Amino acid sequence: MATLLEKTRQVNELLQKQAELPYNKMAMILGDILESNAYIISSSGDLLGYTEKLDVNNARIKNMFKEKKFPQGYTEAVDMLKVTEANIPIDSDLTAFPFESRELYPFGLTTIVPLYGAGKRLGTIILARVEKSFNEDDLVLAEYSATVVGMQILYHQSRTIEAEVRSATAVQMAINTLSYSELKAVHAIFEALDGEEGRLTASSIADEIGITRSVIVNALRKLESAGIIESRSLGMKGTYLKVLNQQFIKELEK
Amino acid sequence: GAMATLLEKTRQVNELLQKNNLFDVQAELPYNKMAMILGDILESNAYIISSSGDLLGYTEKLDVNNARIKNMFKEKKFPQGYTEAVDMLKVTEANIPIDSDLTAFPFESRELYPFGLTTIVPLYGAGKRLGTIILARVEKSFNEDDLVLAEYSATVVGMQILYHQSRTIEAEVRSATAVQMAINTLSYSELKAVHAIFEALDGEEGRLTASSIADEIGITRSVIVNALRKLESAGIIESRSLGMKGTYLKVLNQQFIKELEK
Amino acid sequence: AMATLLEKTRQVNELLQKNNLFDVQAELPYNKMAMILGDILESNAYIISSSGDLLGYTEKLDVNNARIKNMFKEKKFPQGYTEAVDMLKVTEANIPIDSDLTAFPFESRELYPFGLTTIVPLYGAGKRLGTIILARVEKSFNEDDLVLAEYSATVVGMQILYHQSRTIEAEVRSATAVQMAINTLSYSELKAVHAIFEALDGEEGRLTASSIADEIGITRSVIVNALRKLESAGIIESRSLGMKGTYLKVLNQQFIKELEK
Amino acid sequence: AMATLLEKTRQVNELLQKNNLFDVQAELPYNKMAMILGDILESNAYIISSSGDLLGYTEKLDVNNARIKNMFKEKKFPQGYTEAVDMLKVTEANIPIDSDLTAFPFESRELYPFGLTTIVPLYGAGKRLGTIILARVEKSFNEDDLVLAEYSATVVGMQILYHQSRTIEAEVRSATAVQMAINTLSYSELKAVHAIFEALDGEEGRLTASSIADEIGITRSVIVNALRKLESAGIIESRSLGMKGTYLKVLNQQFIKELEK
DNA sequence: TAAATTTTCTGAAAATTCTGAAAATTATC
DNA sequence: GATAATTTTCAGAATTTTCAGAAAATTTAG
Ligand SMILES: CC(C)C[C@H](N)C(=O)O
Ligand SMILES: CC(C)C[C@H](N)C(=O)O
Ligand SMILES: [Mn+2]
Repeated sequence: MATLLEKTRQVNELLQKQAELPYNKMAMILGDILESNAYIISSSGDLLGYTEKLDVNNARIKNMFKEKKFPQGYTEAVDMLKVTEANIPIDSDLTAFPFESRELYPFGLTTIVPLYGAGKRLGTIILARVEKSFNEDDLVLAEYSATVVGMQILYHQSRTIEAEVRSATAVQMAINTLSYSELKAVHAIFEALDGEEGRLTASSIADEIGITRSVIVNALRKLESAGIIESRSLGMKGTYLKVLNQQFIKELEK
Repeated sequence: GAMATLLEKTRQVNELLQKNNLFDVQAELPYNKMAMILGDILESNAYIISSSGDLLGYTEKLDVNNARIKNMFKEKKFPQGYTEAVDMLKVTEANIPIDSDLTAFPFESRELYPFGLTTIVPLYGAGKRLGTIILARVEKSFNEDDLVLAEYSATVVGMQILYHQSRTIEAEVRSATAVQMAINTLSYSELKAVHAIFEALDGEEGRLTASSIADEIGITRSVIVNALRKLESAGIIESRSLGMKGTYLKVLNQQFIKELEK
Repeated sequence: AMATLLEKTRQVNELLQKNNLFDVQAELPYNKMAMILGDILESNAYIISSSGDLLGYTEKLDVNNARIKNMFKEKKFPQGYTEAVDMLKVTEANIPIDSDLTAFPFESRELYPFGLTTIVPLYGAGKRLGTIILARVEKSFNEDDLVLAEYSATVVGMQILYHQSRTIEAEVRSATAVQMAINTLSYSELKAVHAIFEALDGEEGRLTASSIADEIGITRSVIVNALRKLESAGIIESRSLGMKGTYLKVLNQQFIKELEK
Repeated sequence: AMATLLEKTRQVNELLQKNNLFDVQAELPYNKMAMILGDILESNAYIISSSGDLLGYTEKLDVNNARIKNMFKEKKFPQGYTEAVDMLKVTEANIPIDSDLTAFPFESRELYPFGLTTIVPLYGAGKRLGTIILARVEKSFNEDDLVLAEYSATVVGMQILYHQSRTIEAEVRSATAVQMAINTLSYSELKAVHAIFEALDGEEGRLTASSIADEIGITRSVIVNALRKLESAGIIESRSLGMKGTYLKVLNQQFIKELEK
């Protein structure tokens, strides 16, 4: 019982202290207290984290790990489990152990634990071990981590959607204020500007498309105001441009 | 089994976390909803306070003093002494007796609950002390598994507090940054024109004649239009042309008039 | 047994010609198709949505529960039974009477002990559009009956998908039209439309435009120009009654929405 | 043989989901539907319209190379064969080589003496929408094969009917818009519209509206208001270029037609 | 026919988008 | 610093735009 409390404290410090799929590292944390390999999948099937703590046989695993994508079939199979399942044998297709070697670990047992945020399935955790099976304390720890990770996923996803919605509203609000010639100039300049940042000469392109140089300057200022870009004058070397809002080039090409 | 009951209790709290997040609600005692569940699952009285003492949730399921204690619940503020006493403990301290000053039971009525037991758990949402949970029970003691469950509840509540504060901080800072970024793109004459225009408007919205102000401050009429357009781009204002009646303006960003006068 | 199957599939194909011509005021569109399917299968047939809203039915056999007749009248199946059948991914046939997915009343479970039931789900794109329920006294469903059942299931599924896609696209096009209209009104014109249709307080009627214009401090001609810009986009239908005022009729239903927004 | 038939019908039902869209700007949209049908029946399959336009095909087996390839490339079957199959009215199967309705080339008839072919007509709302043609060497079509063939036939028939209904409805909406808009312009506004779009001499461009207004003795406000009435109905897209005039773009293609009328 | 409205057409003050010269800016040598 | 090549600020005008305002034109009841 004391060790259980210690493990819960270990995980509390660990997890609490764009992350580029952090959960992989987080999986290691979950493994340590349970001394087992861990896998984490989303509701769509996209792999979001894994840790091969024990002596695995690489192969498709090495790749599914490298490619950051689990086999579509197994991931779409676990999504319907609804509630927790424990001590699943090796002969079952729901096993975490690679089937390439089922004779190597017949004693292995595996577990599936679903993740739920605000009442919707956010993902699933998978654990696997040998010799002794998962008892209740291990399930307590598993669901502890499940709920914590559920809330972290919900937080990151809500923040990301809010960010993209604000950025898209900004882009639309800005483009709806540009004039005809200003919009043509924006198209021309950002078509010449290969990439999100660089340097170019605005007056030359302005002469190439038949628009007065001041109109282009004013357009770039209307964009700077709404934070879509950040312009800086290089004098005789031209103007330097950097795109801050990422939803801009898409709505422009559209 | 002790472990079986523990697992069942953790599941009972998980199911409420799923549907009762109530993330839209930011009303007085947001977590009190969270407090009720914890009081029931432990079959004990529960209180939730901030590091300063502001009450955020409570449940007097069992027999309480009420006469002198109800004043704290109604005013939603615990006594400064007890809160500053719980602030001294770094880590969890459980099965505290009544003779200790850390007791959750009333000092008015101490002989009514001679065997009463109480537990105190500090809260650290972001590795920083945000508050503390207080539990109180009669005779039945706290074993190890219940401590696991208590710290479970502490950790869950931490992130809800973290979000409640983070959203507003980011929102207000975003509002101020928008105005700063917009004003930093106007030229000297354009900025002077904005100052003149919004001092002449004297309101959150209204109507005026831009050409008149332009002639009054010695700036070309087109510069005012262009400046208001630079503001429209950033969603700071909403301008509408009324032709012979002038221009209509509406201030969307509330941090704008403030950043101008300063 | 196979020739009769082909004949029945052809008999269902033949009726699609006349059934495609539909009237929304019938309140029971697929009912015709339900009768057809009941007839070739000599069985009770029901068609429900994913939520339980009834879309078609036929009482070949006796239900002996005035409680079920009401279900037909109210055009709503019990939410519990619908939520039980909604979980079925694929077709299930020859369902006994003891099962809760049975179409028979719980009053009469021993009254029709041999009764069998079949459930066929309807799908389109990646979502469930509804469900078909078949029920029989003693006689069982064989494989050929299931072939015919799924034939009808697919036909009705795609007809439902088309009707709903048509409705959705129509209303979204109408809403884009309204937005395009308000984006051309001026400040005073937009305020004027608000005033007039708030004073109209209905879907159609008659009023005096000059009075309202004077009441809100706007020139009378501005009202005319705004309402004409609305008529141009087919959003309304205005006609001048001279000294009796103007008559207005709202054609586009998505208009009041863009105003209230 | 009934279970096997049910299995085949279930796999094709599973395939109906995949399409999951209706823009379908493809050269031979039903070609996908043809491929599936070709595989399950292990026979060559062709899908043509009532006029002969090819809509989908799969040449699994040997067919003439030179002249028959032009039918696939040009996407048009010979007028004689199409008008011969349009007369069939009902399904006919196991058609020998001596019949003119044969799917095999008449150049190479001595290569495939036993080849058989089947024709299935497509019907929407009592109208022939097209025809499916199937061809096998030696092996014949049984009753279950016809059940499956007509199963696919009805699906493709309703898909054709839906796409065609959408095309007609779109053009009718476009035609109604121009008349509904022009019926709201006044005399002077109509004169201005005529003058401006005769001056534009094209589908899009730039001009000076005030100049034209003075040139025909009409107030500039009339032109602005008329172009606003047109913008409201999405007939055009105007944008102000200030000192450079007004920019115009014609969205509705039936507009210039109704003006020249 | 006459009141009682609704449309049409004219006028004018203002707003707006664009050209183009004078002034500030950065950079190279 | 000196000079070239840009960027930016600033003044201006042709045009567009919106609204106000009096005829005309239009129904309805008479
Ligand atoms: C279709 C339903 C009315 C049947 C169900 N067994 C009931 O009696 O409620
Ligand atoms: C092309 C075939 C489908 C028709 C006909 N048998 C011919 O050879 O032209
Ligand atoms: Mn006049």
